[PDB]
Amino acid sequence: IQSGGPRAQIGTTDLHIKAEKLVARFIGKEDALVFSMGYGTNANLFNAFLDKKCLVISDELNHTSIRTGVRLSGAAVRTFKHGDMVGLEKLIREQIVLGQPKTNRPWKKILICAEGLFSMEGTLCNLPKLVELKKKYKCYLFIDEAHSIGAMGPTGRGVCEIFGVDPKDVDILMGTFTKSFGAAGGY
Amino acid sequence: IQSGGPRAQIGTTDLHIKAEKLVARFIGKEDALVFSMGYGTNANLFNAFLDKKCLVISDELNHTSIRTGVRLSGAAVRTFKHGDMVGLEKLIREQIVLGQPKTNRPWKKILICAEGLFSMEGTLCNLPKLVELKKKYKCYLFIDEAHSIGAMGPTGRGVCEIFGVDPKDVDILMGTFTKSFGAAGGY
Repeated sequence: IQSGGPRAQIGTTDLHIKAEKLVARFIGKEDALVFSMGYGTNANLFNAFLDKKCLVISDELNHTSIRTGVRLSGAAVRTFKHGDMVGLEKLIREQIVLGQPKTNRPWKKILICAEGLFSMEGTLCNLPKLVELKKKYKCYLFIDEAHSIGAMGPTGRGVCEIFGVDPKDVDILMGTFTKSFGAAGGY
Repeated sequence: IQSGGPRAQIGTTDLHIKAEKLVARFIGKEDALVFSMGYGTNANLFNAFLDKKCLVISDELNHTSIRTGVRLSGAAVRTFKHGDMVGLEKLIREQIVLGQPKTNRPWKKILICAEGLFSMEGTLCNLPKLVELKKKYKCYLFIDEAHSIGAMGPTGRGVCEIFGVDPKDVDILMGTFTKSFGAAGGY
């Protein structure tokens, strides 16, 4: 029942490796990591791969852990109305034109954050249109499938399964094992 | 009395080489070229080494050939009042901050044009302050010594001789042999 220490020091066993491989095969991607807490995953991801010269466009109904993780990095944040795509496209165009505040230099990077299924409304995310917009304007995509994975789709694969979207157009996928798997952790 | 053709085809003799070496040694620089007309020199230089994403700050009393050469390239142009240095520094700072028009991207290059001696006023150019500003803000300098070379300085070397400025802080020097040498051409 006991672990040694962090993963990078002594904490890795073969069970972790098997779990990572099996998750990566299940989702449809090439590789994956597993953590011991979902809140921590969201809180410490954007810190690692973002900065204060990049912009984040997040939905207005996103979970608290995404907001904490984005806040701890430094990037500029703008929000768009829930389930409104013309506004999203308008905002993308305007923010590309304007540039960084106080300098108007080009944005170094733009990331769009969303959720598979918003669990206070019961609605979905317009994944096809999000993929179209990200391919047209060269943005990036991040999807949080906490309530979607395991419980939706013909075979239980999530929103990519639902919309027939190829799980390769989405740059980063994350989820948790807490909801529909009867366990703890994240990936 | 006849020449073959252009310099790049058959037109070069050893006399041209001797003249170029002797001019370069006289001025104090490392190399030089000689042309058959001064107006043409000014008209066809900036075309070669500039573009439409660069800015030029020229004095308001500059000769017509400089204006034609700058016009034929495409670069943005701004002028400052004659013999006013606080205005020049203010303009430099403002134009660095603002950036390109309609895009506000950084200026790719900034060039400052001036004349050794303005031959309608009889005044000089504040060369020390120009060198200070170009070294402080990382601009470039271009000096047109048509009336200065040969006729001013303790030994006839121009405005660099007059102000004791080292003829290395000035990126490009040009002049003519028409005024004080009793000949035709430019360098």
